Amino acid sequence: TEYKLVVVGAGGVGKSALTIQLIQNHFVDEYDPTIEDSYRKQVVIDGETCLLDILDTAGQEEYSAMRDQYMRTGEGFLCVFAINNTKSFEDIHHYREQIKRVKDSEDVPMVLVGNKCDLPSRTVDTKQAQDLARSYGIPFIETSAKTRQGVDDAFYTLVREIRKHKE
Ligand SMILES: Nc1nc2c(ncn2[C@@H]2O[C@H](COP(=O)(O)OP(=O)(O)O)[C@@H](O)[C@H]2O)c(=O)[nH]1
Ligand SMILES: [Mg+2]
Repeated sequence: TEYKLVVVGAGGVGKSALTIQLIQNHFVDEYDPTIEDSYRKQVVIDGETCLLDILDTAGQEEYSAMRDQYMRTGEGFLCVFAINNTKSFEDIHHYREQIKRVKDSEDVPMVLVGNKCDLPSRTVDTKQAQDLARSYGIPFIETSAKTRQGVDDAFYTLVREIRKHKE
């Protein structure tokens, strides 16, 4: 089965770098922040094959209805912030609200991702992010697209969350 995964978060948090590690096994140092693209990858998770369709978002669309549409078709959401950027963490509150609002749903599969854990000047404590995820009933995973810490776990965990919702 094909699953639609959507990677959301503020500009610069590492959405593209996380996605390209999973898809292409390398860490990109410069990927235009304004490009939005999708990637397909066949995988096996918990013994069951599936086709991932991963949308690496980049923010505003020509029409806001198009952003609403990809949230409606999206089955699970990787909500990414950067651990050195408090505003990107605060934005998670808005992503949670907006995705639920567009889907008109109280139960939306999501994983909270705190990326850039290899960088200095952390401003978001592990506990603060874990507590937020727990308040939503979703997993929290610390990642680094540079070292590949957590990357594969984040995406595979999101598929598990999608299946738990559908099952
Ligand atoms: N050190 C480090 N750099 C990262 C990490 N993730 C992304 N970057 C870099 O941070 C910048 C923004 O990443 P990008 O994936 O383009 O962010 P996006 O705007 O969310 O798609 C780029 O220079 C990436 O190489 C990370 O986990 N660690
Ligand atoms: Mg990007």
